[PDB]
Amino acid sequence: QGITFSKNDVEIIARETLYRGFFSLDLYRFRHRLFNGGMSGEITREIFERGHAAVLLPFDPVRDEVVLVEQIRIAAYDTSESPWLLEMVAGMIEAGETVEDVARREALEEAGLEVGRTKPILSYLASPGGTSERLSILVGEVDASTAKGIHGLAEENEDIRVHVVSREQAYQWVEEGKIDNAASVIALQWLQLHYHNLRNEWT
Amino acid sequence: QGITFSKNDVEIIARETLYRGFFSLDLYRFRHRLFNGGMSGEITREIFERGHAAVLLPFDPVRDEVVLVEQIRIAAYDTSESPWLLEMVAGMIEAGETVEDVARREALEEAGLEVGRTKPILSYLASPGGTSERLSILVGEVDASTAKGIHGLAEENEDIRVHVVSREQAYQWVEEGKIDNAASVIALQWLQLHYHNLRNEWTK
Ligand SMILES: Nc1ncnc2c1ncn2[C@@H]1O[C@H](COP(=O)(O)OP(=O)(O)OC[C@H]2O[C@H](O)[C@H](O)[C@@H]2O)[C@@H](O)[C@H]1O
Ligand SMILES: Nc1ncnc2c1ncn2[C@@H]1O[C@H](COP(=O)(O)OP(=O)(O)OC[C@H]2O[C@H](O)[C@H](O)[C@@H]2O)[C@@H](O)[C@H]1O
Ligand SMILES: [Mg+2]
Ligand SMILES: [Mg+2]
Ligand SMILES: [Mg+2]
Ligand SMILES: [Mg+2]
Repeated sequence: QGITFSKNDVEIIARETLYRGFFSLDLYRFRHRLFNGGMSGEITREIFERGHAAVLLPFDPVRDEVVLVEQIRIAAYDTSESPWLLEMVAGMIEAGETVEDVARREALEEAGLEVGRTKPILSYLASPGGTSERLSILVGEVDASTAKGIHGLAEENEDIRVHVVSREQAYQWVEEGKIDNAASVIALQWLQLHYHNLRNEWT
Repeated sequence: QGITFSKNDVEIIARETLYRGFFSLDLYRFRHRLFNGGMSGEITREIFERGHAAVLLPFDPVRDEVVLVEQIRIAAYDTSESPWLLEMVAGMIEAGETVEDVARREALEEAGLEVGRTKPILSYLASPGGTSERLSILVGEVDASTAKGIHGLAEENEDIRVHVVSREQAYQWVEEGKIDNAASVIALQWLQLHYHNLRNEWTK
């Protein structure tokens, strides 16, 4: 039957900026209905506010190939063998921009790729106990033979290497833990569940 | 093939805690190798530090059912129709605890569930451009006929309702966007790809 309560059932009293820099950390102060029939007291939660993202799975349906991008993610350092990760094309959505416009711009800047047809995959909350970030994933039709080399915007300290693999190879890398960031895991699991119909639609 | 550079190829010059409360915001300052050769200059990144988590997908292989937990996640408010989400059992890992230890404890606290066997699913970085958080997912064998009621630790303002649905319904809710938090999407997509073998393994 689904969830129990709606926005009618919670009041955000205030939000307090705990840190303001490139990103923000806010204290949300709120009350909400309880499953037992009552109202909570005032609850506070620290929430990391960093905007929202567009993610592109670049899929070549003729060749059954996936384009990955490699770059350092320093936050991965403490729990990973290397901070260089294999990821999906992705970037932050600015005010007034569409998910698909960001995906196309990032595909060109990060992988030198033009994108043909697109379809939505899924839009997800990265970690909603502590961050508001939502990421909207699209699959985009590409010619993987045009995906190669070193990209990224140097002026933003963005250094990116393109890798092309077969779809099955990419999914094996997920199973083995060689690809282990949420956006790429979600996109490539979706692709494993939908590739037959998608290849038929696009060929 | 695979990735190009290792930990030897980056120098973390310093870290600085910019805010500390329940969680922390750290500034990492570092230099790293470039693909075309040479080292970068000094780069700084703001990183949300909140520790790491264990996640449990409660699956009943006899009934082909999943147990979901519902609770408010106020951070979902601004981009969702409701901040109450349908999710996996999950909790933070404290020092010296294993993923499995935490998953089993949270299954009891959050859903009243005893867990039989467990198997690893995947361990993932939630959003590694801006947070260090890693979540390690297990699938856990449960009797979904025992899953009911309101749970959570009230001392922590944790109010949780249990829901039981078919695997197929849970997956359709992923496809429809009714379940849209990363841990649940990853776990339920994994289940959709592996359930036939898993049910055979656990009903022998
Ligand atoms: N943002 C916060 N600010 C302050 N206190 C908090 C916060 N989050 C939790 N607490 C306190 O800590 C207690 C337990 O936190 P719980 O509410 O069970 O969140 P989890 O443990 O399932 O989060 C685990 C994962 O799933 C989620 O998606 C997260 O994003 C993680 O990825 C609460 O009772 C609070 O008092
Ligand atoms: N933590 C940071 N601190 C400071 N500056 C930053 C930080 N992160 C990025 N910049 C600056 O912002 C610029 C690019 O940041 P964006 O638009 O987010 O690119 P992306 O791919 O990183 O984020 C998209 C998500 O896609 C994937 O799914 C991951 O989850 C990613 O987070 C860089 O020039 C940096 O200088
Ligand atoms: Mg990017
Ligand atoms: Mg970019
Ligand atoms: Mg929890
Ligand atoms: Mg808990």
